[PDB]
Amino acid sequence: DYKAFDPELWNAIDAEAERQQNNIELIASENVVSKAVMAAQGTLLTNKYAEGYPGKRYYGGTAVIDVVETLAIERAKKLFGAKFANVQPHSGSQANAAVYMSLIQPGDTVMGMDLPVSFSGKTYNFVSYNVDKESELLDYDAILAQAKEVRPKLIVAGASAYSRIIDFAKFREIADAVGAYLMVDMAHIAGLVASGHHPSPVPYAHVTTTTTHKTLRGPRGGLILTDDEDIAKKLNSAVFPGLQGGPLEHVIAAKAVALKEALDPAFKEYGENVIKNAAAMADVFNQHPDFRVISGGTNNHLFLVDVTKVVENGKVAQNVLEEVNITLNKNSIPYEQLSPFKTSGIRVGSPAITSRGMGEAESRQIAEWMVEALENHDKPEVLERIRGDVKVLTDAFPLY
Amino acid sequence: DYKAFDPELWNAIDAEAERQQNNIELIASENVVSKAVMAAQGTLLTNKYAEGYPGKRYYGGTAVIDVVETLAIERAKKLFGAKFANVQPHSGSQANAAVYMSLIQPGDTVMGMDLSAGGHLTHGAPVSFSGKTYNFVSYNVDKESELLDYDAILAQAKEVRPKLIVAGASAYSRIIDFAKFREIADAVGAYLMVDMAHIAGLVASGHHPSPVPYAHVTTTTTHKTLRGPRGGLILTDDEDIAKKLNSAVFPGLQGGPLEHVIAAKAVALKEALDPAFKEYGENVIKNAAAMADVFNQHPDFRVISGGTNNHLFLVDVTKVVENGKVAQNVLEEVNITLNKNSIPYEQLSPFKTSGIRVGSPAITSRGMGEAESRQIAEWMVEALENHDKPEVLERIRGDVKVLTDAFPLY
Ligand SMILES: C[As](C)(=O)[O-]
Ligand SMILES: C[As](C)(=O)[O-]
Ligand code: NA
Repeated sequence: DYKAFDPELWNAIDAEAERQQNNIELIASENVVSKAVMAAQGTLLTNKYAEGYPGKRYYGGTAVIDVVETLAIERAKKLFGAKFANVQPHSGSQANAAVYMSLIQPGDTVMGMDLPVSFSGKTYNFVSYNVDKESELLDYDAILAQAKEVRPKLIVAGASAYSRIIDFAKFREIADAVGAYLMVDMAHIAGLVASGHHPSPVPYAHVTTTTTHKTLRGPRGGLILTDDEDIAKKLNSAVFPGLQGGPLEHVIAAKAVALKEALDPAFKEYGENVIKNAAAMADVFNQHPDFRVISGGTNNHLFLVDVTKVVENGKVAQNVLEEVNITLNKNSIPYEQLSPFKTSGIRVGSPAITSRGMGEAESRQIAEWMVEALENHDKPEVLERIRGDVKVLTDAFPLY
Repeated sequence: DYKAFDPELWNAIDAEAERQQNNIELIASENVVSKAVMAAQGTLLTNKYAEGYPGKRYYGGTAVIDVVETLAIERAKKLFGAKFANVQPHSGSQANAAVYMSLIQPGDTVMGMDLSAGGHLTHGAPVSFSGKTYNFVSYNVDKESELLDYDAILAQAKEVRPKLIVAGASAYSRIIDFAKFREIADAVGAYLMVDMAHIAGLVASGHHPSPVPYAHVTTTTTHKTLRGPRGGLILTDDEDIAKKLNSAVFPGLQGGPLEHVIAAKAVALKEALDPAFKEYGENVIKNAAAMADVFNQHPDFRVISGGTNNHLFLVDVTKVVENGKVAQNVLEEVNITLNKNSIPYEQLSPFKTSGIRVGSPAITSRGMGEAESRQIAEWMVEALENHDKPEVLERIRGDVKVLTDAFPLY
């Protein structure tokens, strides 16, 4: 009965389990992990610190830990079709940083989308590309022309708010045309890569990185993939001892569990439902005349909506929707005119509601509420009614 | 019944539980966390991503997370007597990075306790646009006493002119005088940082003088002697420094924090505020000193500095086996894990070393007392004396099993 020793803490945990149950989570980077992933991170593997890699540990006592890590490695390789995997990065940003350390020098130019900078932002010269102004799509010819001016040593593809399929073969063609490495950060789409709904970057990127959380639905953490053995060896040294000490083996256990879950046929259905639910919500905004969806829609788990014909800015929209138990985030839109603190947009995502079992009917309802709530932002008695309706829905879809 | 879905992973967890049961853990940085700490880490807090600090988050949905994180902050402040605490650093190396970014500039000179007197091993040093990190200049212990000589450290600091002096060690066995370190830093115009990661649990238990009133910034891991989850913590009494630290940690180094791990930090911090934690710290101190005594008395082994006042010590094994690496492999044959380790003025190559490092926290957390600790060190002596005799190693291994069986891990 450990909970009796510390009630303030353990009651706050029940309060969060309750809050999550009454919230509609549309933050596009969020998800809902399995009990098995949680339990894996809650094991006594946290007691064992195991510097180095399997079969090449500094300290002894690591034969079992080597089995666990090898499982995560093999499942990652299998799931994403790569020859080399490193499951030790503590986060997606550590994973990226290792790639920078292994391929380019301090001071080199890196081009990336809509700026994957994190703590590396002062070590390298990051230069941003985004989308064409009219189509709001990637324009590979403009990106090539930009890369010919800037001459990056490394190009990064991947973004946290682009709704459309990325053509990784074209990124690699661009990279090869100016002699740059390609890295892809698939953090946001990794689960859709794993489900088959997004084309894989693995055959085209020199190195691919990802978080294990987000669409892949695992624990917080990183992963790096490559087909090139000389690069693998640099990556492994950059992660340890370059950036990190010993790995979090209990989190690696949880990566294993999540990777197995993503190898299951059922994960393909989840990814289909993610695609469908996002599409359904985007359709509600597309139909309405006072909301515009960026690029006109989505082929992935998210979209951006320009809300400025109905409320002043994306920050206001986020606050209003919090009133009705719906969380999401404000988000700059392409060629954003407003202030980075205000923005003209919101970003809406489907993975978390999909993981609690909601389908297209529910998704469409949720977006009706959003429209309604936003249209009546100044009418607290309306907000309260939507809130009541939201509660009926959350009650019908238990979180665990 | 999730384990039925993945027996290969879940059978491996069971095997590691049993392996820990059968092992005597003497790695000085290891410990055994409570069931509550593990459970906390294994909560649904992992689903909530909350950039910013409590009451100042970017996204909504963060009211309960704020309570959890404020609990950790308040407990850390209360346990360590600090005016400001940041519990978001994902690791001890990050907490250290934040400190460097907040107080000094790339290329500045930093004096720190060398990698063998008993010093750390800097992972993730932040890198400038021109490729500079910091000019690390190390100080040592005195060659004859193997103690810190504060006059020689002052004299060095006057020649070298560091901007930052770092104190704290992964292998020094004696009490550090943090007031003197502060005095030396003030004398040459440097900041003092203390990385208390190894001794934090002893700081918390009253058994090691606190650095907190003397360091401009104190860092630690939440694991090791403090016996919590993997992660970091930064303490300061200066509000202007606190503000820089907080920005360096987020968005400078990290995104959003690991709120489930922060929950586990709150758990551990409360365990450590408990009066029983002071008994744990006493036992830690006693168990280490009992092991060191076996080595002191034996004529073919020498304890660095002649003994210990904390959780660990080093032994020169070179009269008995060729190097610390051999010693480490030999002991593994008997179900005892420790690490090789350089000793002050080490003559052997860093991959061999003259020494082993032994620690008491993990045996203490299993309930072992002085008699057990003494028995363990006699076994090590014997194992090492008979390194080339597998029948003797086998027999010691069988006696280790009787002990481990009598002191269940969980
Ligand atoms: C800034 As994010 C982790 O919500 O894409
Ligand atoms: C570098 As260590 C965590 O074994 O003292
Ligand atoms: Na529309």
